[PDB]
Amino acid sequence: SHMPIQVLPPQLANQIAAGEVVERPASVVKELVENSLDAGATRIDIDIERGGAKLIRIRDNGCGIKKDELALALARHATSKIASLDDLEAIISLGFRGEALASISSVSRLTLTSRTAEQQEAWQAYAEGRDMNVTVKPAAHPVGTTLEVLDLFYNTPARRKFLRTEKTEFNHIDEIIRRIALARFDVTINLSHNGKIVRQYRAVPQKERRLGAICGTAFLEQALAIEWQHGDLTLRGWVADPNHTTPALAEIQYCYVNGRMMRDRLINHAIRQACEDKLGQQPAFVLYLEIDPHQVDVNVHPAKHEVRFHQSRLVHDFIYQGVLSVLQ
Amino acid sequence: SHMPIQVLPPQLANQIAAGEVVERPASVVKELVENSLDAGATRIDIDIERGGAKLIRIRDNGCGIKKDELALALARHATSKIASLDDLEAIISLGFRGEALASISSVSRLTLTSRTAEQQEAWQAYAEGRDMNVTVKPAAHPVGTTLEVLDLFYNTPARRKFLRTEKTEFNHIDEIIRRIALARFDVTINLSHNGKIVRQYRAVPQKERRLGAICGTAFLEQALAIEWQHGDLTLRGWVADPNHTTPALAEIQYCYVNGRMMRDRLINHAIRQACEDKLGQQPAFVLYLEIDPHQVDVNVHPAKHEVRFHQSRLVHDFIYQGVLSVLQ
Ligand SMILES: Nc1ncnc2c1ncn2[C@@H]1O[C@H](COP(=O)(O)OP(=O)(O)NP(=O)(O)O)[C@@H](O)[C@H]1O
Ligand SMILES: Nc1ncnc2c1ncn2[C@@H]1O[C@H](COP(=O)(O)OP(=O)(O)NP(=O)(O)O)[C@@H](O)[C@H]1O
Ligand SMILES: [Mg+2]
Ligand SMILES: [Mg+2]
Ligand SMILES: [Rb+]
Ligand SMILES: [Rb+]
Repeated sequence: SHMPIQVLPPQLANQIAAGEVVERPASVVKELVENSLDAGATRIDIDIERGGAKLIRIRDNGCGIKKDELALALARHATSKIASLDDLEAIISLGFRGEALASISSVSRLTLTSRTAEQQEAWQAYAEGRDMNVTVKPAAHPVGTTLEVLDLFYNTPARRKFLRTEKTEFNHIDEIIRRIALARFDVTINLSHNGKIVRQYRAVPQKERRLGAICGTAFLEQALAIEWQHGDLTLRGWVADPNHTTPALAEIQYCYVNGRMMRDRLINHAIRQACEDKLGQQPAFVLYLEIDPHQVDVNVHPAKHEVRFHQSRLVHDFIYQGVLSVLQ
Repeated sequence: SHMPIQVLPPQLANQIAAGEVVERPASVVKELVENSLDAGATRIDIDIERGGAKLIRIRDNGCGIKKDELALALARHATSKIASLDDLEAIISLGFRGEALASISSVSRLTLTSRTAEQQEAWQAYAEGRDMNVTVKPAAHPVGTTLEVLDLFYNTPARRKFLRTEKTEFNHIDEIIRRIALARFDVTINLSHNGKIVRQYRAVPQKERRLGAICGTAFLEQALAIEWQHGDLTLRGWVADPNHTTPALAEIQYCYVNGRMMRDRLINHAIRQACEDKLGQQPAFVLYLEIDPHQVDVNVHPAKHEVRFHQSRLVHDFIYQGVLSVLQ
């Protein structure tokens, strides 16, 4: 009570938020690419420098942002994706908090360059200072958006110390893009590090090509396609033969909830109870769960790392049977 | 882009935040009690009804809130605990985001009644409506604060469905109070459910009494006191004989970082590598880690469930040796 209850300064409040949603450079790449995805992009170019500690650039060929909404694109709690509780409990987009760009801007030097098909001119914008004041100025750019995040954590020096080696940090970025590339086979994604191209995923409107290109040939050889459907619950993807799964292959344990990369304990357990009951070790897989958004809650973690299902036992059993069925 | 980028309505934005910090009634109890603790309370009375789905009342004998700051006590991003980045990287209080009361208010009917030693009159306040407008009116109350949360999730009906049985929900509350009672032996804490008193922890200025009263006699009998200190790192608490630890006793695996109930994987692993190397199963313990706030980061999860240590390997090894030493 010595200190008066007071509203935190805009930048500091955003930095507090940034600590919860932006752990490392990979986290920045994750949010910006998901933004690009929500914008209907079909091609995404990601340029990384020094593990992302120096620069993180993401360009997409999405619908872009309107000149008079760029500042809103950087303001707290501002979003174009949802506008009510009804929209929230029926999420149909990767973003919905309207916080990512604001959090990231407060902990780096972020620039937003964009143009819409209806605009003849392009514009760039950036927040700045204790009050996160926004500047919008002229620019040259194609229809679409380019995000530039430089000096990550430069104003929160203590967080930078948690940064691992550049190589390590890039590996986490590379892993994120992997997870995202598996989520959207229809999107072309190019990733470069230090001027050199590391990968270029080709869009698929046979996914076997990309699957192998992303997870390796080893997985593709052991991969068993899945097609499981009940009421409105659907399970797709691939599961490897437990008897022919190695520790290396076990590093591939990806699951998605309505196209959103998730890491659910309920899902993994269901999948294991199936490989255990059959084999009689750690399974390798790439599963996609499709469900009515009303039956799942994705507003549990600020980074969307978790989800909770309204009918927990029903969903678990659905995946169990689904996997178990394929193994036989 | 069909929908314009727009600032979310105050209540909805808070509800989005509430989904990340307030999972269940126990979560509400956690935040409010921590508030009471930060306020210097030495006695805290918690009245619960129907698992907390009906009512959650917390009264403390802390310093209270100033009349002209009650609305600020409910506004977003408003706090009296920190005011700069320097304060953030040196956290010395349980709260610091200035968000809890605002999140909780948007998902229930919350009332704040309080009075300071300098005030002759008491006042109560509550946020309300889409814009979370605040009302402050006269009231009768001792020096201290009373929080009343009724109808949890009444305006977010879908979240209420995730509510388990009243008995189950109260058990999670009971567990939280347990963890908190172990964190502050010097605080009297009374917990009641449906008019009936469930427990009453007595303040200690020999902690063995409370320890037994909280974790059971079984633990007290197997408990081995710890006193480990290095540079500024300190480890205190109790660890049970692995050879004499049962699954029931394994349910007691509590650890604290600067008095804050945490569940760190680094800490648990270090503790296990010690019981493994000695015994040659799951250990039972109550450990307290004291460290310079600059060496730890507690701004990782909106609920403060996690932390990251600047010198990870140093801390892990510190606890390993600490425990390992006691087992021998
Ligand atoms: N690459 C992009 N292309 C088009 N619009 C974008 C892009 N990045 C951001 N936006 C717009 O900026 C708004 C702000 O983005 P962001 O700050 O990430 O919040 P969000 O996507 O709404 N929700 P969240 O990520 O959950 O916090 C979005 O709602 C879009 O309307
Ligand atoms: N029981 C209480 N006694 C005295 N002051 C209180 C109490 N509960 C809340 N407050 C005051 O209200 C402010 C708001 O509380 P709260 O909304 O929980 O945010 P916080 O404690 O600052 N941070 P956080 O919990 O991390 O979001 C605090 O900073 C206190 O100054
Ligand atoms: Mg987003
Ligand atoms: Mg608090
Ligand atoms: Rb925004
Ligand atoms: Rb507040």
